[PDB]
Amino acid sequence: IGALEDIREELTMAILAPVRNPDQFKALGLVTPAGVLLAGPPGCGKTLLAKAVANESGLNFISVKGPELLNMYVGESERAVRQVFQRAKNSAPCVIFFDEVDALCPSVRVVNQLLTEMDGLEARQQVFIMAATNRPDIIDPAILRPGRLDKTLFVGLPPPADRLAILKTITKNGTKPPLDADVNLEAIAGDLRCDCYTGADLSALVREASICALRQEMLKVSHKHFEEAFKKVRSSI
Repeated sequence: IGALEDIREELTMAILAPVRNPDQFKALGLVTPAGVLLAGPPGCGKTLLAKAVANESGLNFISVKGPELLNMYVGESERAVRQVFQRAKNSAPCVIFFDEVDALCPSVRVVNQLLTEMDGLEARQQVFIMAATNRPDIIDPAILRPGRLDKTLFVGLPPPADRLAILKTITKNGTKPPLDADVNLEAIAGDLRCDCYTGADLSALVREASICALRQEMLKVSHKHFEEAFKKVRSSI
């Protein structure tokens, strides 16, 4: 275990522990932060581990792409910010992922609306931010100040436990793609060639195996597919 176990603990202490033990939580002087910052090179599985942790805890997940939110310059951007926080509150417990939070926080007012909405959040509301960047030294240190995205989590090469978690999310626990009984994800995650794997190679491993399964038909994903997929992992990471 590596980054998975860290992301797991930060969610429980902001969406499970404060609701389940309010008198104990508020007695230790604990205050839920708006979110966490995921930092590391792209393709390491920041998004997949965020979705993995939400799933296993029975939480909702709402994504936001940093460059996509520049739809209406200053305009509908702030209204979208406001809607994503609103959407998350109606579908609580929910996690609001700000993918590529950098360069969105390098408009000088959307940072204030992001800080507004983050400061506007309470533990009762059961909403947890997860932001992602490849360069934390470039983001606004305002969004990183205590109460906001105060705990930074570094995501590097996933250890064997993070790989099975990533695989249980990509395959949606062997339902999308549907896996047959001969496929043991725990054996795939612990494989020799997976020890150097990024989140992207795991993501490509499932695609390639699924592509094999769709290519043969021209439905389930077999160990044979995963075997042929390892010979085809030409992931950009």
